[PDB]
Amino acid sequence: AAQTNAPWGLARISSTSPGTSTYYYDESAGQGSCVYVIDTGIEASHPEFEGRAQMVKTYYYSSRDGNGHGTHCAGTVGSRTYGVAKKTQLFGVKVLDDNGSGQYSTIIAGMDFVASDKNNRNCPKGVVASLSLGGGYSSSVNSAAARLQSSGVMVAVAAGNNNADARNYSPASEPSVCTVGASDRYDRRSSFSNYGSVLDIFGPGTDILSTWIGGSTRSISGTSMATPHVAGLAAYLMTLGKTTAASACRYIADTANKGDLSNIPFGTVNLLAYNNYQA
Repeated sequence: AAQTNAPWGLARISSTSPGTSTYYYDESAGQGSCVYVIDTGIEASHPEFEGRAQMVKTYYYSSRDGNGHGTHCAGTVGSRTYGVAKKTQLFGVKVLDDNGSGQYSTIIAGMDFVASDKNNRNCPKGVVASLSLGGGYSSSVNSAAARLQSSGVMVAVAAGNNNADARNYSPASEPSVCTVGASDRYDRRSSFSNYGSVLDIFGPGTDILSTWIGGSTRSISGTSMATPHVAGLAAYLMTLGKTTAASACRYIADTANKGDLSNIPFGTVNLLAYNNYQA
Protein backbone atom coordinates (compact mmCIF):
# COMPACT_ATOMS: atom_id res chain seq x y z
CA ALA A 1 0.00 0.00 0.00
CA ALA A 2 1.03 3.60 -0.67
CA GLN A 3 -0.15 6.70 1.22
CA THR A 4 0.67 9.80 -0.78
CA ASN A 5 1.50 13.12 0.88
CA ALA A 6 2.19 11.35 4.15
CA PRO A 7 3.83 13.01 7.16
CA TRP A 8 7.57 12.97 6.60
CA GLY A 9 8.18 10.52 9.44
CA LEU A 10 5.92 7.87 7.95
CA ALA A 11 7.62 8.27 4.59
CA ARG A 12 10.99 8.07 6.33
CA ILE A 13 10.28 4.77 8.06
CA SER A 14 9.55 3.08 4.71
CA SER A 15 12.47 4.64 2.81
CA THR A 16 16.18 4.07 2.32
CA SER A 17 16.53 7.86 1.79
CA PRO A 18 15.28 11.10 3.34
CA GLY A 19 13.31 13.59 1.30
CA THR A 20 10.32 11.57 0.09
CA SER A 21 6.67 11.95 1.01
CA THR A 22 4.90 8.63 0.31
CA TYR A 23 4.54 5.97 3.02
CA TYR A 24 4.70 2.35 1.78
CA TYR A 25 3.53 -0.53 3.94
CA ASP A 26 1.94 -3.95 3.84
CA GLU A 27 -1.86 -3.69 3.86
CA SER A 28 -2.12 -5.94 6.94
CA ALA A 29 -1.28 -2.67 8.74
CA GLY A 30 -0.99 -4.12 12.26
CA GLN A 31 -4.41 -5.80 12.18
CA GLY A 32 -4.74 -8.21 15.10
CA SER A 33 -2.08 -6.44 17.20
CA CYS A 34 -2.66 -4.08 20.11
CA VAL A 35 -0.73 -1.01 21.28
CA TYR A 36 -1.14 0.50 24.72
CA VAL A 37 -0.40 4.23 24.86
CA ILE A 38 0.56 5.02 28.47
CA ASP A 39 0.21 8.79 28.60
CA THR A 40 -2.31 11.62 29.14
CA GLY A 41 -5.13 9.60 27.54
CA ILE A 42 -6.51 9.32 24.02
CA GLU A 43 -9.40 11.22 22.43
CA ALA A 44 -10.89 8.00 21.11
CA SER A 45 -13.76 9.83 19.38
CA HIS A 46 -11.32 11.45 16.94
CA PRO A 47 -12.41 10.42 13.40
CA GLU A 48 -8.78 9.51 12.72
CA PHE A 49 -9.04 6.50 15.07
CA GLU A 50 -12.06 4.98 13.28
CA GLY A 51 -13.39 3.25 16.40
CA ARG A 52 -10.09 1.38 16.96
CA ALA A 53 -9.10 3.39 20.05
CA GLN A 54 -10.50 3.15 23.56
CA MET A 55 -9.55 4.21 27.05
CA VAL A 56 -9.07 1.24 29.37
CA LYS A 57 -7.69 2.84 32.55
CA THR A 58 -7.20 6.17 34.28
CA TYR A 59 -5.81 7.19 37.67
CA TYR A 60 -7.53 10.62 37.58
CA TYR A 61 -11.07 12.05 37.59
CA SER A 62 -11.47 11.46 33.85
CA SER A 63 -10.07 9.14 31.23
CA ARG A 64 -10.27 11.97 28.69
CA ASP A 65 -7.10 13.50 27.29
CA GLY A 66 -7.28 17.10 28.46
CA ASN A 67 -3.74 17.75 27.20
CA GLY A 68 -3.30 16.39 23.66
CA HIS A 69 0.08 14.69 24.11
CA GLY A 70 -1.36 11.17 24.45
CA THR A 71 -3.71 11.71 21.51
CA HIS A 72 -0.79 12.85 19.36
CA CYS A 73 1.31 9.82 20.30
CA ALA A 74 -1.62 7.46 19.70
CA GLY A 75 -2.14 9.07 16.31
CA THR A 76 1.44 8.30 15.31
CA VAL A 77 0.99 4.67 16.39
CA GLY A 78 -2.26 4.00 14.64
CA SER A 79 -4.38 6.80 13.18
CA ARG A 80 -5.61 6.37 9.60
CA THR A 81 -3.62 9.33 8.23
CA TYR A 82 -0.86 9.92 10.77
CA GLY A 83 -0.19 6.37 11.97
CA VAL A 84 2.39 3.68 11.27
CA ALA A 85 0.05 0.72 12.00
CA LYS A 86 -3.24 1.88 10.57
CA LYS A 87 -5.30 -1.15 11.63
CA THR A 88 -3.96 -1.81 15.14
CA GLN A 89 -6.14 -1.62 18.23
CA LEU A 90 -5.20 1.27 20.54
CA PHE A 91 -5.68 1.13 24.33
CA GLY A 92 -5.21 4.25 26.43
CA VAL A 93 -3.87 4.18 29.99
CA LYS A 94 -3.94 7.65 31.57
CA VAL A 95 -1.01 7.84 33.99
CA LEU A 96 -0.32 11.53 33.28
CA ASP A 97 -2.63 14.35 34.31
CA ASP A 98 -3.87 17.01 31.93
CA ASN A 99 -0.74 19.09 32.59
CA GLY A 100 1.35 16.15 31.36
CA SER A 101 2.69 15.27 34.82
CA GLY A 102 2.53 12.05 36.79
CA GLN A 103 3.95 10.47 39.92
CA TYR A 104 6.30 7.54 39.43
CA SER A 105 4.06 5.40 41.66
CA THR A 106 1.15 5.96 39.26
CA ILE A 107 3.33 5.30 36.21
CA ILE A 108 4.54 2.02 37.75
CA ALA A 109 0.96 1.00 38.50
CA GLY A 110 0.04 1.72 34.88
CA MET A 111 2.84 -0.51 33.57
CA ASP A 112 1.83 -3.39 35.82
CA PHE A 113 -1.76 -2.75 34.73
CA VAL A 114 -0.85 -3.31 31.07
CA ALA A 115 1.09 -6.49 31.87
CA SER A 116 -2.13 -7.94 33.31
CA ASP A 117 -4.74 -6.18 31.19
CA LYS A 118 -3.42 -7.64 27.94
CA ASN A 119 -4.93 -10.93 29.15
CA ASN A 120 -8.33 -9.21 28.90
CA ARG A 121 -7.83 -8.18 25.27
CA ASN A 122 -7.73 -9.91 21.89
CA CYS A 123 -4.26 -9.37 20.41
CA PRO A 124 -3.44 -12.56 18.49
CA LYS A 125 -0.55 -10.89 16.65
CA GLY A 126 1.01 -9.42 19.80
CA VAL A 127 1.07 -6.53 22.24
CA VAL A 128 3.12 -3.31 22.32
CA ALA A 129 3.32 -0.50 24.88
CA SER A 130 4.42 3.03 24.00
CA LEU A 131 5.78 5.16 26.87
CA SER A 132 6.44 8.76 25.80
CA LEU A 133 7.32 9.79 29.33
CA GLY A 134 10.12 9.77 31.84
CA GLY A 135 12.08 11.54 34.52
CA GLY A 136 15.23 11.06 36.56
CA TYR A 137 16.76 7.64 37.22
CA SER A 138 14.62 5.29 39.30
CA SER A 139 15.38 1.61 39.73
CA SER A 140 11.73 0.95 40.56
CA VAL A 141 10.52 2.61 37.34
CA ASN A 142 13.08 0.66 35.32
CA SER A 143 12.05 -2.56 37.05
CA ALA A 144 8.39 -1.92 36.17
CA ALA A 145 9.31 -1.44 32.50
CA ALA A 146 11.38 -4.62 32.66
CA ARG A 147 8.44 -6.56 34.11
CA LEU A 148 6.12 -5.27 31.39
CA GLN A 149 8.59 -6.37 28.73
CA SER A 150 9.15 -9.75 30.41
CA SER A 151 5.38 -10.34 30.47
CA GLY A 152 5.29 -10.44 26.66
CA VAL A 153 4.84 -6.79 25.68
CA MET A 154 7.14 -4.93 23.29
CA VAL A 155 8.00 -1.86 25.41
CA ALA A 156 9.14 1.26 23.54
CA VAL A 157 10.21 4.23 25.69
CA ALA A 158 11.33 7.78 24.93
CA ALA A 159 15.02 8.51 25.41
CA GLY A 160 14.23 11.99 26.78
CA ASN A 161 14.62 15.58 25.57
CA ASN A 162 17.63 16.81 27.58
CA ASN A 163 20.39 16.52 24.93
CA ALA A 164 22.10 14.33 27.52
CA ASP A 165 23.04 10.73 28.18
CA ALA A 166 19.83 8.73 28.69
CA ARG A 167 21.57 6.58 31.34
CA ASN A 168 20.34 9.14 33.90
CA TYR A 169 16.64 8.91 33.00
CA SER A 170 13.89 6.34 33.53
CA PRO A 171 12.47 4.27 32.01
CA ALA A 172 14.91 5.27 29.20
CA SER A 173 17.84 3.67 31.03
CA GLU A 174 16.25 0.23 31.46
CA PRO A 175 18.38 -2.12 29.30
CA SER A 176 15.66 -4.64 28.45
CA VAL A 177 13.20 -2.21 26.79
CA CYS A 178 13.51 -0.37 23.46
CA THR A 179 14.84 3.15 24.10
CA VAL A 180 14.08 5.55 21.24
CA GLY A 181 15.95 8.71 20.22
CA ALA A 182 14.66 11.36 17.80
CA SER A 183 15.79 12.45 14.33
CA ASP A 184 14.69 15.19 11.92
CA ARG A 185 13.66 15.21 8.27
CA TYR A 186 17.26 15.78 7.12
CA ASP A 187 18.52 12.72 9.03
CA ARG A 188 20.08 14.80 11.80
CA ARG A 189 19.85 13.86 15.46
CA SER A 190 17.10 16.07 16.86
CA SER A 191 18.59 18.99 18.79
CA PHE A 192 16.95 17.91 22.06
CA SER A 193 17.32 14.13 21.73
CA ASN A 194 19.07 12.26 24.49
CA TYR A 195 21.83 9.86 23.42
CA GLY A 196 24.12 7.21 24.89
CA SER A 197 24.76 3.49 24.85
CA VAL A 198 21.30 2.72 26.27
CA LEU A 199 19.56 3.91 23.09
CA ASP A 200 18.46 1.10 20.79
CA ILE A 201 17.07 3.02 17.81
CA PHE A 202 16.12 6.42 16.42
CA GLY A 203 12.80 7.42 14.94
CA PRO A 204 11.31 10.60 13.47
CA GLY A 205 10.82 13.13 16.24
CA THR A 206 11.14 16.71 14.91
CA ASP A 207 8.04 18.40 13.40
CA ILE A 208 5.72 15.39 13.55
CA LEU A 209 2.13 15.94 12.40
CA SER A 210 -0.49 13.87 14.23
CA THR A 211 -3.90 13.98 15.90
CA TRP A 212 -4.76 16.40 18.70
CA ILE A 213 -7.70 16.91 21.04
CA GLY A 214 -10.82 18.67 19.81
CA GLY A 215 -10.78 16.56 16.66
CA SER A 216 -7.78 18.51 15.40
CA THR A 217 -4.18 17.98 14.27
CA ARG A 218 -0.84 19.64 14.94
CA SER A 219 2.89 19.24 14.46
CA ILE A 220 5.09 18.95 17.59
CA SER A 221 8.56 17.63 18.41
CA GLY A 222 10.11 15.30 20.95
CA THR A 223 11.40 11.87 21.68
CA SER A 224 7.73 11.43 22.66
CA MET A 225 6.99 11.56 18.93
CA ALA A 226 9.77 9.17 17.89
CA THR A 227 8.68 6.49 20.37
CA PRO A 228 5.24 5.80 18.83
CA HIS A 229 6.81 5.45 15.39
CA VAL A 230 8.81 2.54 16.81
CA ALA A 231 5.83 1.16 18.77
CA GLY A 232 3.66 1.22 15.66
CA LEU A 233 6.47 -0.32 13.61
CA ALA A 234 6.75 -3.16 16.13
CA ALA A 235 3.00 -3.83 15.95
CA TYR A 236 3.17 -3.79 12.14
CA LEU A 237 6.09 -6.24 12.04
CA MET A 238 4.48 -8.56 14.61
CA THR A 239 1.30 -8.69 12.52
CA LEU A 240 3.49 -9.69 9.57
CA GLY A 241 4.92 -12.50 11.70
CA LYS A 242 8.48 -11.23 11.24
CA THR A 243 9.22 -10.83 14.96
CA THR A 244 7.77 -11.16 18.48
CA ALA A 245 7.34 -8.87 21.47
CA ALA A 246 10.52 -10.26 23.05
CA SER A 247 12.61 -9.89 19.89
CA ALA A 248 11.14 -6.86 18.08
CA CYS A 249 13.55 -4.22 19.41
CA ARG A 250 16.51 -6.31 18.28
CA TYR A 251 14.82 -7.03 14.94
CA ILE A 252 14.17 -3.32 14.37
CA ALA A 253 17.83 -2.61 15.11
CA ASP A 254 18.90 -5.51 12.83
CA THR A 255 16.86 -4.14 9.93
CA ALA A 256 17.37 -0.40 10.53
CA ASN A 257 18.93 2.07 8.15
CA LYS A 258 22.52 2.15 9.40
CA GLY A 259 25.01 5.00 9.54
CA ASP A 260 22.72 7.56 7.91
CA LEU A 261 22.17 10.01 10.80
CA SER A 262 24.37 13.01 11.53
CA ASN A 263 25.45 14.35 14.93
CA ILE A 264 25.30 10.91 16.57
CA PRO A 265 27.78 10.98 19.49
CA PHE A 266 30.53 8.40 19.47
CA GLY A 267 29.18 5.36 21.32
CA THR A 268 25.50 5.88 20.41
CA VAL A 269 23.93 3.64 17.78
CA ASN A 270 23.48 5.15 14.32
CA LEU A 271 20.28 3.25 13.49
CA LEU A 272 17.04 4.64 12.06
CA ALA A 273 13.83 2.61 12.21
CA TYR A 274 12.87 1.13 8.84
CA ASN A 275 10.06 -1.23 7.81
CA ASN A 276 11.99 -2.86 4.93
CA TYR A 277 8.76 -3.00 2.95
CA GLN A 278 9.25 -3.87 -0.71
CA ALA A 279 6.13 -2.83 -2.66
